[PDB]
Amino acid sequence: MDYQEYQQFLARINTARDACVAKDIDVDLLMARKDYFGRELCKSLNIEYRNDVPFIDIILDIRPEVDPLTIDAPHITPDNYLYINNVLYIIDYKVSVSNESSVITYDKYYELTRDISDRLSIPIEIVIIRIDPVSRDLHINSDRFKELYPTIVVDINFNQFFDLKQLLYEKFGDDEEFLLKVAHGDFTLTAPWCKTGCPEFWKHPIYKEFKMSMPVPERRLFEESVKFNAYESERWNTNLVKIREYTKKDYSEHISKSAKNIFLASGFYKQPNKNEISEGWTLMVERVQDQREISKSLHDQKPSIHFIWGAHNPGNSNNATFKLILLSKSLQSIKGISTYTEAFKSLGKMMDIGDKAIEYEEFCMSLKSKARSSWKQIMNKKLEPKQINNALVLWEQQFMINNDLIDKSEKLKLFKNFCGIGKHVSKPKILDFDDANMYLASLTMMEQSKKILSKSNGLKPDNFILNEFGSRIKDANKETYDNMHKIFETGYWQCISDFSTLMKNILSVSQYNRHNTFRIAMCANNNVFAIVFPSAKATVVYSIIVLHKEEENIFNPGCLHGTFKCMNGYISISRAIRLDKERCQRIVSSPGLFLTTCLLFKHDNPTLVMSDIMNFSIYTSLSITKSVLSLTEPARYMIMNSLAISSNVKDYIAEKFSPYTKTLFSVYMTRLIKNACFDAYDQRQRVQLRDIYLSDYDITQKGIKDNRELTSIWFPGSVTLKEYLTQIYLPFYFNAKGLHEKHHVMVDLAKTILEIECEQRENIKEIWSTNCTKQTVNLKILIHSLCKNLLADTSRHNHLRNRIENRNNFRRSITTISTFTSSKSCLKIGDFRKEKEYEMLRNAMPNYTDYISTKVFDRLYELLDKKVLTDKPVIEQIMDMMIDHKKFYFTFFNKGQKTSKDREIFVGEYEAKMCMYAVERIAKERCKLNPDEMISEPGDGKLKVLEQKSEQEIRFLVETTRQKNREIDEAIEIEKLSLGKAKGLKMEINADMSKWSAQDVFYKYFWLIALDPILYPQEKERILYFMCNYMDKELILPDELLFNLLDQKVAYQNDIIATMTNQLNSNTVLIKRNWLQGNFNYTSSYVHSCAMSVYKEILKEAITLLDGSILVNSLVHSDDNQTSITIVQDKMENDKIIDFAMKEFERACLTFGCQANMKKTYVTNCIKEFVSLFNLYGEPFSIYGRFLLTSVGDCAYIGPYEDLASRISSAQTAIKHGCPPSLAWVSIAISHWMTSLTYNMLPGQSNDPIDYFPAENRKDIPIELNGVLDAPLSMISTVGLESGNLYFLIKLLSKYTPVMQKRESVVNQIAEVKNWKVEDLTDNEIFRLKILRYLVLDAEMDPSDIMGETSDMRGRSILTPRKFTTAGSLRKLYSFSKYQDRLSSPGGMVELFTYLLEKPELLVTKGEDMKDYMESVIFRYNSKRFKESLSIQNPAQLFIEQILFSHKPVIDFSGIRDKYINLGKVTFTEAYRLLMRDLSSLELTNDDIQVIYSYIILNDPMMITIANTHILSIYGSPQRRMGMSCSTMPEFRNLKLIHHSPALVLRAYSKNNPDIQGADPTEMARDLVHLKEFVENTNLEEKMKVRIAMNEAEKGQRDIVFELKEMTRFYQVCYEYVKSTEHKIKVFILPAKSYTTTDFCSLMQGNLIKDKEWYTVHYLKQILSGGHKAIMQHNATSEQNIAFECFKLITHFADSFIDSLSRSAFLQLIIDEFSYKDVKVSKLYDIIKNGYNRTDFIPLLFRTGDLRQADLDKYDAMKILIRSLDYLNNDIFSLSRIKVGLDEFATIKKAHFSKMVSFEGPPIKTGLLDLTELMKSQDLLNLNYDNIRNSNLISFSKLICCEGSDNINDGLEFLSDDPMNFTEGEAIHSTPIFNIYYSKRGERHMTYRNAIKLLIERETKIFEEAFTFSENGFISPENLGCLEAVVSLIKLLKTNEWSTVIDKCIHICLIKNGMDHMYHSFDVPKCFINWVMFREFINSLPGTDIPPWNVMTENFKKKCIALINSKF
RNA sequence: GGUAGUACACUACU
RNA sequence: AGUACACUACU
RNA sequence: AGUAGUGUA
Ligand SMILES: [Mg+2]
Ligand SMILES: [Zn+2]
Repeated sequence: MDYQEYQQFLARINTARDACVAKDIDVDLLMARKDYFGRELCKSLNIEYRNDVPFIDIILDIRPEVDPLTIDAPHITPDNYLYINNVLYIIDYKVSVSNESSVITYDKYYELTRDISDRLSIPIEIVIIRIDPVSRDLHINSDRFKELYPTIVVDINFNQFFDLKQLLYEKFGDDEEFLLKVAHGDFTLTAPWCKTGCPEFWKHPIYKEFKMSMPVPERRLFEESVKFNAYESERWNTNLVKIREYTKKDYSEHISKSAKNIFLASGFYKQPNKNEISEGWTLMVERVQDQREISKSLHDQKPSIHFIWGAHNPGNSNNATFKLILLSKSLQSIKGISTYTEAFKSLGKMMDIGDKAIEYEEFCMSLKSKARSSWKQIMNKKLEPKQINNALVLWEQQFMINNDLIDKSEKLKLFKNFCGIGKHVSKPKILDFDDANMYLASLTMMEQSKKILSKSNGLKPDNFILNEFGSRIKDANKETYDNMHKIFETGYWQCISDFSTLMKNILSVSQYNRHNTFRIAMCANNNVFAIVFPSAKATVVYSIIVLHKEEENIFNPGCLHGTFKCMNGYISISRAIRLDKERCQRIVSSPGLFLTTCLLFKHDNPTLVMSDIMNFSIYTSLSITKSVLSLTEPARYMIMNSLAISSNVKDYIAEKFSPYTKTLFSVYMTRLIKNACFDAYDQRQRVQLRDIYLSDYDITQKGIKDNRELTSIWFPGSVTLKEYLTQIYLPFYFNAKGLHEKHHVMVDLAKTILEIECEQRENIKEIWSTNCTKQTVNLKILIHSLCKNLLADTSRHNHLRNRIENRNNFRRSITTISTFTSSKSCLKIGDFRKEKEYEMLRNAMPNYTDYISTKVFDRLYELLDKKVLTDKPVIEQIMDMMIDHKKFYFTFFNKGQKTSKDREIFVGEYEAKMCMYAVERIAKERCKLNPDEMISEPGDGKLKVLEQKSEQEIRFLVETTRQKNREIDEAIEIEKLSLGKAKGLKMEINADMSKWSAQDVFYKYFWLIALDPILYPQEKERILYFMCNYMDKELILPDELLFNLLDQKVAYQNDIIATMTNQLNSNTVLIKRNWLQGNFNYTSSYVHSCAMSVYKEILKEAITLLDGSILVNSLVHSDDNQTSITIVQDKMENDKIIDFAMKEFERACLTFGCQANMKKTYVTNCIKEFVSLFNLYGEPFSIYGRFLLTSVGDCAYIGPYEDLASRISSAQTAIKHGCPPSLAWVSIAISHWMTSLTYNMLPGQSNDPIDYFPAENRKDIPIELNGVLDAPLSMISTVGLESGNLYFLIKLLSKYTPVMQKRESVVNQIAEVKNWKVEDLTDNEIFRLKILRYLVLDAEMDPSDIMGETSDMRGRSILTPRKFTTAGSLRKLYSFSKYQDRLSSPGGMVELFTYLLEKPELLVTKGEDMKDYMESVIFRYNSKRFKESLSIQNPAQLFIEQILFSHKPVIDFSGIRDKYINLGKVTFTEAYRLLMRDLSSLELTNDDIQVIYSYIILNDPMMITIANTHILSIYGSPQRRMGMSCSTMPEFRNLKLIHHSPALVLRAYSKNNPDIQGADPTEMARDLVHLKEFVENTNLEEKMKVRIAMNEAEKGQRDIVFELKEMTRFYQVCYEYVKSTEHKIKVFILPAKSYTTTDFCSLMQGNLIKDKEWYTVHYLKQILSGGHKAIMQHNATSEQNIAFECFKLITHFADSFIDSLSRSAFLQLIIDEFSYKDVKVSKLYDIIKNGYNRTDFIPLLFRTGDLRQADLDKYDAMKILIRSLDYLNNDIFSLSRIKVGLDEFATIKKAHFSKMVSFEGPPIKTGLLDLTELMKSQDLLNLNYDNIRNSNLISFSKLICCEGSDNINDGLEFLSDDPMNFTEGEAIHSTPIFNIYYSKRGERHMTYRNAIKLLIERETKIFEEAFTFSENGFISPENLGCLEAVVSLIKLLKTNEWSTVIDKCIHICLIKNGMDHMYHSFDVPKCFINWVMFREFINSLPGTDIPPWNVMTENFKKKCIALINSKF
């Protein structure tokens, strides 16, 4: 941890050049890690630190009286010992990831100490403390030791040692001897998976083709390699080395040629520019005109928004019946003649209620009351229309189509030519997007929309989002709050809210619409209506009707049918719209999308116009068509390529960009993109980089400058680069998934697949070539690279085969693998004609391969039941299937993604799944070792990897450039020399691969299989036979696609499908070279990595020819490549290098069969983009807008709480990806609004709970009771929706704890709960506490409990609606048929249930046996929810059903009442009322409050830590986020009590045998003991037994299913208790790098409070608590950390800012009276003295005496006499630094000065400076000399306490005169130009005192000339009289900080001028209490306009005038 | 020409 | 209604 | 363990 020791290790690594000493380096590194952990553990435990203390020594120490030689002490050396309570504990520190060494050392030490334990009559305990370096989880075996130490708070980081190990291994990676020397064990191969290999593989036609393709020597080499057995051979790498040596000549020749190409390359690469963009645009428009039908008519446009809107009418009433009457009258009174005017008038007559409004209301109310009285739908009773006036009414807003009221001809005209009901190869018609008239029409449309919608609403901006989240959003960003207020005031919000409400009403009324009825939908607007036409994927037909007084005052986005005159104005009818419920639901959610988009685009940008942003967002948010889809996604490639250094944007536009402009908005956005391309080319040079700050240990202040110089894209303004990237990339997420149509997408996907297959069949005939032919692989280079990479990878780890089998469950059963037991679909081949009934297709097409789709688990059940599969180890069965399954069949379906063209998705059969599983797991485990591979990297860690690569490339650039240009810089401190100096080049190739799986040479994987060392020859033969049979796979065409292709009746021109299928005579097509998408990810990625390694070699050699330095980092996921190249050379310009690098990148991709997408491949100098993730310049960046937009996404629609928890997930992910707090809060508000809208809980609505509960606002109601979340954003991110209860409890603590403990730790504050008075609690608090006590917890719980259930062990759902829903067909499931047979079997259920009781662990864990699996599969069918999931369900239909059933009795209140002490289903409102009634009778007591606190907070260490962070937080100096970084969330529960896996522990507990398969005998015993203790102390077994007994007695018969359910919850709780370290991968973008839990919490809290700036957070006490997950914590930690921080801060502050002489007196004075963090510093000093950590404060102790020479001896042991020390420190006056020897220096570690604000004490008055305020000073404590000398007199005036000082020179004497540090910045001279700033030791003239002197002189001169009221000067007697007047004035009035700072500044000026005597003699002038003339004088004050004091003097005068006027 | 089972949401500062 | 890589919810 | 959702390729 020590930085000097880190430097020492770095020097050892750098200077080392022998692999024999690198082992010494690594061993020393491991010892340093162990000793560091031991020292930190001893500090935490507060025990004296020892290492390898002799056992005889410890025996003598514990028993000095006994004579030595009484017994031979064992030679073992314990790390440390501890003797308390007559028990000796032998402690051993271990820093390992495993327990093998721990257990063997435990056994050895125990055996060797038994004899001494018996003799000396002392029990000896062997305690092994083990820490896991990668996840800091502590493991302790001795429970007695853990009893001694209840809280162990070891919080340390091992990242430094990992970095050194990585540096050593990368330096000596090329040395195979070093790898062998550091290898663990030898090369070991497990037992062969198969006993025999395929003999028919050699006869396979595919193998014959491959063999004939290869030349003869390669055929021989392939046969030898596949027939090679590593275990039999003397060396495993015998054949690998032979092949590598054979191919070395060709490999070296290829590398040398490719390197020689650098000279032949010119400087001209594919630069994007305006000419290329224009030519590409011309080619694109030509291609689009050829492929489409271009229309120049505006009347051919399609609706941009399927809606028309008009402002409301304040004069008219908003009652529903009045609106209906008004609509009927307006429809009837249409004047004029038109096509449908008579139909509209007839409809208005049909809906004419007349004057019988009361009768209509009564009829509708009676119907609704009848409907709502039943949980189920009312059946068998027919609704009969009632005639009211001329209206035949069936329901509210439902009317008959009366044949008498409408002519038949008019009715058919309307229904067919208008609504399309009863209605009934050319090119798709699209508008001309390049036509000037068409673009002018689009501009006119957008201008009209802006004009109509920019006006004010005229109504209150009050709404749910604002009311419930305005405070949070305002505190986060007042500007965001103001933007929201403006948005809600404008008319865009009213229009989109009206459209959403109206569309929800349309969806509600369309469910029960009949064929002869039409519905009327109404919204809050009294002028906007909807008429829903009859309808039967369900569709909705609606027409929007708008009433407006003035014509042309309507908002028409190309949806209007016509505007007609009526009574009292005009009526406008929109054209009929037919939409899918999926698009309708998006429209309903659209307000959230609109608000999110507007706030994202406007955030932190004053140069943008909110009107323009909303004008764009209203169209993108409501876009539900493919027209905008065709533009959003290609825009990324177009604009990003244009900004790039090298890109083929011209070819991209010409060949791929295909705008689909069916709408005027699409035309407008096409023009926007076109302009943005040229602008992006023009403005690529305005990107600038921040000044890098390098500390040589970490990088801070890195990235890209924030200057708004780039032009905005979609709307006028200026943006930063980050905002520009957001504007480029966010629009892709405006698209909607599932917009495609199955018919067309199946046709296109089949066409693409068959076209690729046909092209491969015809054109592609060569497999191996040397000239980089398309779809061809260079054989020699491939083989050589594969050999090299395989050698390196398998040399890295010696047990690769064992690791594969262990991690992939190869040795375990088939039923224990998730991918083989899932509910995903799989293909089944065979005769299934009966189930499928299709008949016509079967008869008409002979060669039809019959197939059916089934679930994976069902297929596994079938194969197990038919004995095709067994429960033997899975790998043996997999290889058996590799031989048996000769024919592979696949089918495909469309993904339905959000891109313009859908993606084909392939489904395979079970045997193919298993074979590919084996191959892919082998490839995966070899990819894990390779650093370049990125699929093996867990998700979201790729951001951290990108950051690390960028940081090391920055460091390499700086170091290499400085090292090379040292000579030139020395010569400078010449222009000709500067010309010839070396320059740095940085290159980022963000690349894409074209047709990764479609066009790939599958033969290159044969070599990967054959050259693999870890496989046996028989395994290789079987796998190669599988691959050969895979290359003969057949694609089964889908039945629906075949149906449509057979129902055409007109022959297609060139039907590729018919050609490939023999004129539709077969449904199967043979696919050979296209390994199917997604099946061979790891293998393809490995070969991609090998290709990039060859590229790296080529680049390194080529740069070697240039005598330069290069660093190449390549990241490869599957087909997405991120290659960054850093070059520092001087021979040639950068253009030649860029051209050469790009040409060789393309050539290297083509060499290995890959093909880079040059259209989508672009080169940048700074920006990295690997997988939707960006690294701007060392600084991580991500588009969190996608997570922000997914806040309104679909959910399970289970209930109000379940729905909310799903969307808070998206909010939290957005927070993790860098979303600012205000936008995160907006997303949370939108999620709450969406849920409340779904369940009709919005304010004022029926299910709104605010009235029924004692709460002022919905923040007071619990989430489970339908409140809104109220908690800090850091809490929401960390604990995740438990934050509601946590925040409520913390607020209760902060409100009711006594003042003495108010600033104590959470455990102490909870211990003080017994003193609470329950009578003082408010009604809301009482209600919430009762809810927590009785609804969340159990009545049996007692405050005396020591262990209890954690919040993760219990659910939170209370009010969940129930639905009467049919299960579905489920006919095709063989397992379901077996389950039905078993159910119909006599009593089979009792046996199956009995088996599940006998093996209860099967309920929660996977079974390890076929019988166990088959029983579980049969059992799951009992649960209704599983069957519902099995049936396909539409989320759109579920959402509408939840809306409709909101008033029906759905809540089962019996279950809720069963929760507390001791009917029919109930509605939401009645449930609220009943819950309040039930809770009224219950009582609450201090005992109950203690139970709540103990069971909610004291259980979880994470909950305790979060509560401590909230209570004890101190917020420091604000600062702008300069350089961000990634940091993963650490583990909050470090202590581990269970070692074994939870499944194994549960299996052992179900039985009583600690000895289980795969379970360590003795290790499982303690886990079983712990689990039994947990069960007994929580009384789970007793509670379950009592519950089942009571239920059995109540029912009268044994409810066996109830017993199963009880066992399920019991084992669920047991599983949650015994769950081990999950170690989730959760990374965060944070202002700084965090290493420990406290650092992470500080960074989270400081980052998630304000949008503008982030704060430094330190904690008053120690936040972390040492405890276990389910054990109560009643012990708080010590204050030693506070003492350490205090005295480190004190020593270093005194050294830095105090003169050498005054330092000791300063220390003594501050020790005597001051206090740190509410703790007296004398007490902290006593803690340090009377403690076992005194070697960290040797200089501090020396200055205060102490030492006693024991500390010096201990320090020497860590590596010196007292008098020698005293003599040596004669010249040194440093409090923090002392010299024990002539060169040895004992020092105290530094602490950040931001914590100095925690010191409180009496003033330290010396000279005129009061040092207390200096410690409290914020500006003047900075270490940099420049920053100190450049501070202001406003800050400096705080330190002035003169009381009669004459000279500032003697006043400032009490300041440090040692040299300070200053930041010197230098340029780098690289193609991306940037400056690095590094602090360096300054010379003598720059000291703290000198900086203060310069500050004083400059600022006082400025202030003097600012306040020379008289012309003579500052010292003139008249000016002095004016100063006397002003000081008397300010003394006479109330003190203000303006007055104080002005007084201090004038005082310091007078001290400089030596006017102090009169200053202290200032009094009221004799000419002056005439307040009138004081006012006259101050109003006559000649205030100057000097800029710093201009605002200051005016404010001071104004405040004085206001105060003196308020006085009178 | 005839036929076309199918119980309910919003109801608002507008 | 697929492979993989995750994350978060509910039972 | 099952189910749902989201992001990624
Ligand atoms: Mg890419
Ligand atoms: Zn003074």
